[PDB]
Amino acid sequence: GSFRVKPCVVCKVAPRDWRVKNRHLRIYNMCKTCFNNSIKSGDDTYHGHVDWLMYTDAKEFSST
Ligand SMILES: Nc1ncnc2c1ncn2[C@@H]1O[C@H](COP(=O)(O)OP(=O)(O)OP(=O)(O)O)[C@@H](O)[C@H]1O
Ligand SMILES: [Zn+2]
Repeated sequence: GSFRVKPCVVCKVAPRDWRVKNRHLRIYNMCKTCFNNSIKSGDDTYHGHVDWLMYTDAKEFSST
């Protein structure tokens, strides 16, 4: 069933919104709902996304 992926937690009912970046796939650390809420609750946390390339995977969390 599950693997090594990491789904949302604020909802635990959703994986994590995703977007497409030129040949690459962009995932988010929080779903669209919790994402907006993250702005509320999170304000400045859990803010992170993962980009997948047609060859390698990447992470872009703590950017500051
Ligand atoms: N739902 C989310 N969950 C967690 N973090 C998010 C979420 N959405 C945005 N972020 C944070 O804000 C940034 C994402 O904004 P994003 O870069 O995807 O807009 P963009 O339009 O795709 O960028 P660009 O304009 O260069 O294409 C990331 O650094 C990420 O950490
Ligand atoms: Zn969520």
